Amino acid sequence: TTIVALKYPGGVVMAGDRRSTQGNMISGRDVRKVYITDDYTATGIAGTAAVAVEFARLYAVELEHYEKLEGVPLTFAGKINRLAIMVRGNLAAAMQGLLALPLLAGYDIHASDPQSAGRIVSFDAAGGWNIEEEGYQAVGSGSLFAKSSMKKLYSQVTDGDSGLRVAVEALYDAADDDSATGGPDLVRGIFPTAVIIDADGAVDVPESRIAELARAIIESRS
Amino acid sequence: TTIVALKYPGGVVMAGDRRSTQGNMISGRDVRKVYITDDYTATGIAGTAAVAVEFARLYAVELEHYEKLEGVPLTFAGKINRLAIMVRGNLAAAMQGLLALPLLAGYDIHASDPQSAGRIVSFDAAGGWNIEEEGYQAVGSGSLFAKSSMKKLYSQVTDGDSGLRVAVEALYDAADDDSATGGPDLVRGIFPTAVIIDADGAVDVPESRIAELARAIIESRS
Amino acid sequence: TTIVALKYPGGVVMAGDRRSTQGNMISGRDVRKVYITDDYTATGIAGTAAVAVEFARLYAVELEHYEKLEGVPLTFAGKINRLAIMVRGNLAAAMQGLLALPLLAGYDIHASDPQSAGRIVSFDAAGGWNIEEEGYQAVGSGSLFAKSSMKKLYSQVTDGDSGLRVAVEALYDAADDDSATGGPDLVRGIFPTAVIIDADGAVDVPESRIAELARAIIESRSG
Amino acid sequence: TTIVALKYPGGVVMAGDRRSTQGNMISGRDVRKVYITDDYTATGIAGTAAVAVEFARLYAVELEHYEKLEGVPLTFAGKINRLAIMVRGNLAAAMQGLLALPLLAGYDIHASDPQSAGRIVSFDAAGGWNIEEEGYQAVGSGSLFAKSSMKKLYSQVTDGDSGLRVAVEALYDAADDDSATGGPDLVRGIFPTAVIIDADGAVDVPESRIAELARAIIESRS
Amino acid sequence: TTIVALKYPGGVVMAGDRRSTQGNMISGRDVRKVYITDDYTATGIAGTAAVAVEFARLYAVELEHYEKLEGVPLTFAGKINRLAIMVRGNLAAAMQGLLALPLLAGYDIHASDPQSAGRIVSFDAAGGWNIEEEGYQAVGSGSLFAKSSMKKLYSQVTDGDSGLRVAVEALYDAADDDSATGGPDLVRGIFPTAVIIDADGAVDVPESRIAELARAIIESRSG
Amino acid sequence: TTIVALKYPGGVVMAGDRRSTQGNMISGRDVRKVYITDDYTATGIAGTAAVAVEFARLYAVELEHYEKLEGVPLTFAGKINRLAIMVRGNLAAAMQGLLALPLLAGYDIHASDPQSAGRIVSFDAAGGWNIEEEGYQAVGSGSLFAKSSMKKLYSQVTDGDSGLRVAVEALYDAADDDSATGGPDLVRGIFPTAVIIDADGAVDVPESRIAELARAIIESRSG
Amino acid sequence: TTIVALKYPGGVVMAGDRRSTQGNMISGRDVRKVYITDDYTATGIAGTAAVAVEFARLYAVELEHYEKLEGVPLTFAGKINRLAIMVRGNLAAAMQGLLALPLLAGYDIHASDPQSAGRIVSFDAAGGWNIEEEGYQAVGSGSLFAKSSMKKLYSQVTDGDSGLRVAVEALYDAADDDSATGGPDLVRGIFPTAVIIDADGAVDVPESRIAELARAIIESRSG
Ligand SMILES: Cc1cc(C(=O)N[C@@H](CC(=O)N2CCC[C@@H]2c2ccccc2)C(=O)N[C@@H](C)C(=O)NCc2ccc(F)cc2F)no1
Ligand SMILES: Cc1cc(C(=O)N[C@@H](CC(=O)N2CCC[C@@H]2c2ccccc2)C(=O)N[C@@H](C)C(=O)NCc2ccc(F)cc2F)no1
Ligand SMILES: Cc1cc(C(=O)N[C@@H](CC(=O)N2CCC[C@@H]2c2ccccc2)C(=O)N[C@@H](C)C(=O)NCc2ccc(F)cc2F)no1
Ligand SMILES: Cc1cc(C(=O)N[C@@H](CC(=O)N2CCC[C@@H]2c2ccccc2)C(=O)N[C@@H](C)C(=O)NCc2ccc(F)cc2F)no1
Ligand SMILES: Cc1cc(C(=O)N[C@@H](CC(=O)N2CCC[C@@H]2c2ccccc2)C(=O)N[C@@H](C)C(=O)NCc2ccc(F)cc2F)no1
Ligand SMILES: Cc1cc(C(=O)N[C@@H](CC(=O)N2CCC[C@@H]2c2ccccc2)C(=O)N[C@@H](C)C(=O)NCc2ccc(F)cc2F)no1
Ligand SMILES: Cc1cc(C(=O)N[C@@H](CC(=O)N2CCC[C@@H]2c2ccccc2)C(=O)N[C@@H](C)C(=O)NCc2ccc(F)cc2F)no1
Repeated sequence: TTIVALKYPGGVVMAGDRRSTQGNMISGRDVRKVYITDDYTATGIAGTAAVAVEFARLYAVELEHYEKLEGVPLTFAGKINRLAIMVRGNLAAAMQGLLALPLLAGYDIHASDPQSAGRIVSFDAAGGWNIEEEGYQAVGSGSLFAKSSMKKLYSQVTDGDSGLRVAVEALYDAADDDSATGGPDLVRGIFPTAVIIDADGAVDVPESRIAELARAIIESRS
Repeated sequence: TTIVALKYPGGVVMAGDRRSTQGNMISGRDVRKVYITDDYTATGIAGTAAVAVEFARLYAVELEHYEKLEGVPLTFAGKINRLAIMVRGNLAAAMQGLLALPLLAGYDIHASDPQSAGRIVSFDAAGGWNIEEEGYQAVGSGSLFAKSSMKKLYSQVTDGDSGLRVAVEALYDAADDDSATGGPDLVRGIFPTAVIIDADGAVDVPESRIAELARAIIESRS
Repeated sequence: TTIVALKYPGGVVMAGDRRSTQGNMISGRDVRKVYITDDYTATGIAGTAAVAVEFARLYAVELEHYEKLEGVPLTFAGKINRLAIMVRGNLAAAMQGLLALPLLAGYDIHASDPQSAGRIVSFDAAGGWNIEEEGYQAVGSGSLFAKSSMKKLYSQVTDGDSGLRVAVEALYDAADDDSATGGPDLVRGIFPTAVIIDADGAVDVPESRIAELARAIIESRSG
Repeated sequence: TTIVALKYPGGVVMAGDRRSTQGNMISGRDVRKVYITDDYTATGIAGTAAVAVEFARLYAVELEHYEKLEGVPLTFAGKINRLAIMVRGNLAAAMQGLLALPLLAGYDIHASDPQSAGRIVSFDAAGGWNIEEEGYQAVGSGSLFAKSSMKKLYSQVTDGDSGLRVAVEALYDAADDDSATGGPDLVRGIFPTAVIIDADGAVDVPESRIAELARAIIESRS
Repeated sequence: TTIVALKYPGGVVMAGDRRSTQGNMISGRDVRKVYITDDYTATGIAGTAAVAVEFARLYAVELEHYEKLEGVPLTFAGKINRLAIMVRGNLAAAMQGLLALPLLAGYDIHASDPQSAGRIVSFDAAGGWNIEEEGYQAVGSGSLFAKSSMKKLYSQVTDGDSGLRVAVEALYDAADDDSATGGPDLVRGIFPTAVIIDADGAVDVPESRIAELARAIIESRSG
Repeated sequence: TTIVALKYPGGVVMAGDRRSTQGNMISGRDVRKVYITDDYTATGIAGTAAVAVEFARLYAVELEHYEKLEGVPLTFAGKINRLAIMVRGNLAAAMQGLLALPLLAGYDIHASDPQSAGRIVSFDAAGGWNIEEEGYQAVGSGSLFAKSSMKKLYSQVTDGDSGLRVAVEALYDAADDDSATGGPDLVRGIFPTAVIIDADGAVDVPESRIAELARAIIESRSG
Repeated sequence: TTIVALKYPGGVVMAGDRRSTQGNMISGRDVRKVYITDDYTATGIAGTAAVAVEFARLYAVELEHYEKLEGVPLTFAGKINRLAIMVRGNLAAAMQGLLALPLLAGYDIHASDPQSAGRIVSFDAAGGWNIEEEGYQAVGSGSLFAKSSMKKLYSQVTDGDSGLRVAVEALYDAADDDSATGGPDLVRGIFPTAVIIDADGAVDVPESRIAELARAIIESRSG
């Protein structure tokens, strides 16, 4: 797997590949790893599939639960803390092979500067969290290739569309070097998934635009 | 890795993919896994790369050594036996992680019926060898996918071209279901390799013909 | 074992072999591995016989339990989640050898398009689930053979007859390459079991129809 | 450690960092890890220092040895083979923690096309060897970062000088993300070492040029 | 990691590096390891990032919890005891790999001599605690280089400014000899953090001040 | 560590070194290992620092807790038994490396002959206690050097001053032959600590007196 | 153990402590760990005493053997290589607990200018070797403290005499922080041993000069 998240002026973007493996064997081609966990938050998990899906579902439920009980959504800090506590809860099973690392991306409606209200948070198997203050981050077996690619491409990010394009390119490179990360499949028409978040909330990026960006990248490297 | 071999009327064809992994990481994209070990025999190996290459080189040198010392090539049974012995000798190292299994294709100039003078021989880690009588065979992490593909496609083989087609398509299904087997790279222009052997000997199938076949398959499945 | 399931226009079909082994020894020849778990869903399980039987029985009981307590049947998603939870619960035992993997085929009466209301769902030992969007799937020791077979035959599936044919042939290829999957036994008259599900519910396939299909496949492979 | 090597029109360049560690403790600041192993080849090793130095010294002795015994140097293929044999010979010790991997950069005086006479060969612990066709390569605890950096920077290589700059930058990104690879030390004035090889032979790149390049990179990233 | 702390006439200073690692890979560049845990104390922690952050957070919360429950803050000895107990509770996890050792700096308002009211306390994995009576201490993978450095520099501490400088130079030596401690980053403008505590309380040292001291130290080492 | 305790006419003296180590590394130069546990008893502990300090503190709290609850202090036998029970209760952790052995010195106000009212009780890891009838005892890694020294020097004890001297010399020999026991540090003016108990209770011995005794021993061995 | 060596303008100096241990027990007070292995080189070994002494003896014999056989002494690089090969050869015993690590200090009579002909080479258990270009190095249980001490004191090295002072003070700091390295023993009159090498060869430093320096260092730390 590879999940990528990067900040652009006024919002944030997260993308994920579609591949699922059992050792060397390909067990899935269209798995959706990026979830809209609330109006201003998207979560993307890598690792054991059962644990990842459970993480996304339970997490979303917990946030909305607090929102309905208290009539107000948690602060972003509280969201980070809840996610980390959940990851720490699974540490023993993670030692037994059921490991799942999430990557958090959101838009903080209470931050001071609305242009820099975008947020990207990494986690580790111990439940330690770190807010990324350098614009992008990745997680999964291709996360280093995606981070080194974004390190070079990030200067092209000036708005939503350029940020989305750099995210899809970083997923392209991750898949280029990591056999556990699926690239674009032109035969079947399956492309990475994406969520973008700004002042109006978190929305699913349409498949078509991601496909145009992918084909452009492909034709550019030929 | 996936290596395939199949018999067509009056000849045999062997083809292999180009991928090399270190776990999940792609360590090579243009590897050659099918070596012409002599004028009438080709060998394709799956497993530890350092071991497979040594297998091919040493095997070729042994067959030619016998030829030059005794003025005549080994009978096909002799070639089989020497390869089996070489594999058996590597069993200890193979248990300690350095495993490599070969597949042998050949054209027996001493067969009665030149129509079925093709030969396909498969091997196991303990030196066991079996002459395949059902037409085709495969070795490597994708070999089950490729064999089950050739089970459905083999009835279409009536000559070298259809055999090459079924071979490339079998490698395609392999890459499709196994991340350790590489599919055709249309961006970089890299395709599987193929050796074809008939009465005029063993010869390397040129890249452009395999590329044509691969593009046909890709266009058909869209 | 091999269980296969596949979608066809307006329905789903699932079939399973009849073999039971203790290592190399054959301990059963007529096992029923595919169960009608409710009016619109079948479950086929591969693994330790005892755990597979218990799974099917407890699962059917659970769905009907909810239905009677609440007056309405669970959504298909609910059914998935429930089977996955039950598999997750058995993980510790699975680590010690009491392993069972199910496969779920069903018709969703609440789907928008009635012709694509078929559903195929696969699971792993950790309770992960995936809704299969390529129309066919399989589980058990023969599942790779059966899947690579259906990968070539699936273009022939245009109705329930064709889908049943493809499914029986996939079980045949599985039995052909995997010794823990039993092929048709013409001497004893024992053939794989199968269920078909569509808008009118889920029905067992009479043994004689599977017999006809098995004889067709055999004679085809013969000449 | 990180060792990089890339091809440019008419030659090859190799560069390595200067860091030696004992776990977390920095035990070395000016280690030379890239050696001119003969008039047309340089080797750079990562891993256990004792083994690395042993490899460089002994390998050089073996090449020159053959040359004096036989009046002519080994073919590049022979050099590759000898280095792979050495590495395989160290495999048991490597299994016991005495691991060391070489990277080979050469210029083949017997190549047909003088522009594409550059050679880069990577190795694994089993003695497997692979000639790199895609232009660059690296080895060591930072090789992944350096390779992903060169993936984006390689299109700037048009002569020896731009290739050297790209190499030094790749080492810079390695040091950036990998604590076992040392960056430029402006306080002590210690910089990566580099060897450059073309038709006129292999020569050490003078430290001053690497200092200039490193400072250009540093200023650029400020 | 390297956390240092030292006493000067009238107060105490504590400073920490910014690096985060996962084996050899650098995973963090701006990590805050030194926290103001109450108006007159600062805890810095080395070890597993998760455990460290939870230690600082829970410790601060506990101190304020006592303060608000009983109307008065804990005695410094009480604070030491609470932190020691927290460290001891984590011992099993620590042996399992989730190790975290704190270092505690403080200014005791209830001490006899305000000029010597500064306090430095070090801890071990079993929860043992020692009040340092030689003026400086350090925790982490570069703590020994830091302490040996402060042994030679400490006679230059006569006030808060000299103390801050010596602390930053000790972290400099630590990063100089420890790949796991991060030295000043002049390209990104990231420097160690520091807290200073006197009778007016505990304040964060502004980044610009640490940057000035770092630049001065680096110029010194260059010439 | 080395703690020593010896009886003199009408009282008892206990003294301990000041060193703390982690393997070979010195982690403490001024550690106090001899605690006044009540007006008529001092305890000195060897082993893991955190356990030693916890023992001393908890034991004092227990003795005073009883004294306040029942209006009267425990008899000396009672104090022995509580210390022994505390030690036994730690035997599992001691098995896993949290090992700490105390050494008790006291003055039994209820004894008939005030000349022999001094008491010295040694313990082992399983809770065993033994009242020492021969007048001196020691505990720790230097304990054998200290006991063999006092075997030769004890006949010179006729009052508190000679007893104190012999205790300091015992510790001096211990430090001389045991690296985990700290000799006197004349560069820093740190010397072993001593508690003395007679009918007027237990008091800390001023550092000055121990210092003069130490210097007298050092010169007496310089020539 | 702690061995130090540093370059001074015109030569090199090596100094070694005198302690021997068996666990915490001090087994030796007068060990000589720094050997004149030939006219221009000294070797100081840390580790198992039998292995270290064997190393010094056999290495000296080997050098002189070559010298008498070929009429000319080995190049300094050759000396390095022979020592490294010896260490590498003992690696297996070293892993069974018979570990010994040498430090080599020499004067290369073939260097261009004689003011920088000093050489300091360190080694590891695998036979790796490194010519130190920063002026100083130490090996042993106290080498970290000694190195971080010389890091600060090395600017004071301007000739052989100041070199010896800094070497002895590095050893003093090592003994201050490491119980396995022995400090100066003023009662018994035992001090570290030292060799100095210049163009006139290698010479043992007379005990009286080492004692002078030691007393100066002590009377400086104390006041
Ligand atoms: C224990 C244990 C582990 C596994 C295992 O490896 N299970 C695989 C998954 C798998 O084979 N099956 C088959 C049936 C359903 C389940 C699936 C669920 C969802 C999607 C695709 C498949 C896995 O977890 N593989 C890992 C390596 C993986 O590919 N993870 C990708 C992933 C990331 C995030 C996410 F939300 C979902 C994902 F699948 N099985 O038992
Ligand atoms: C022990 C040990 C094993 C390995 C290891 O995993 N070594 C990898 C190979 C690898 O990373 N490198 C990098 C430098 C050279 C070597 C390479 C050689 C030839 C071609 C491409 C690369 C492997 O053996 N991977 C296996 C799983 C593989 O991919 N094998 C494919 C293969 C089959 C036949 C053949 F002839 C060549 C092949 F690469 N390393 O140490
Ligand atoms: C522990 C342990 C496991 C076993 C074991 O391997 N027990 C065998 C089964 C077996 O020998 N006997 C004999 C009498 C009853 C029992 C049976 C039950 C039901 C049906 C046919 C037989 C098994 O579990 N074999 C596995 C490998 C198998 O063949 N499983 C096929 C299967 C799948 C699903 C299902 F519902 C029923 C099945 F038999 N014994 O102890
Ligand atoms: C067994 C065993 C292993 C080690 C060990 O970790 N030994 C370290 C090296 C080390 O501490 N010392 C100190 C004295 C000489 C030796 C050194 C050699 C050469 C240069 C600088 C120092 C190592 O090998 N570390 C590895 C991880 C390393 O840093 N490798 C970088 C490197 C690559 C190629 C090369 F030629 C030289 C190198 F140092 N020691 O015993
Ligand atoms: C089990 C297990 C261990 C680890 C692990 O090694 N986790 C690393 C930390 C890490 O890679 N990540 C990535 C995202 C979150 C987490 C992070 C949190 C906060 C700040 C920066 C990062 C660690 O713990 N490394 C240790 C060795 C370390 O670097 N410790 C320095 C440190 C000290 C105090 C402190 F408060 C925070 C620190 F990072 N993960 O699972
Ligand atoms: C598990 C585990 C063990 C240790 C460990 O060995 N911890 C050391 C002590 C140590 O390094 N530190 C560092 C700061 C706090 C703590 C300290 C506490 C109190 C006084 C001085 C230091 C120890 O216990 N060493 C033992 C071998 C020792 O020297 N014990 C002497 C001693 C006896 C009685 C007593 F009351 C205090 C003592 F220090 N740590 O985690
Ligand atoms: C196995 C095994 C190990 C040991 C062991 O611990 N052997 C001790 C040495 C020891 O107790 N004795 C007593 C009589 C002779 C022998 C001695 C030799 C020479 C000088 C002084 C004593 C050691 O090796 N201790 C180590 C930890 C040590 O202290 N090493 C310091 C040292 C370095 C270099 C050198 F040349 C001599 C030294 F003593 N014995 O068997």
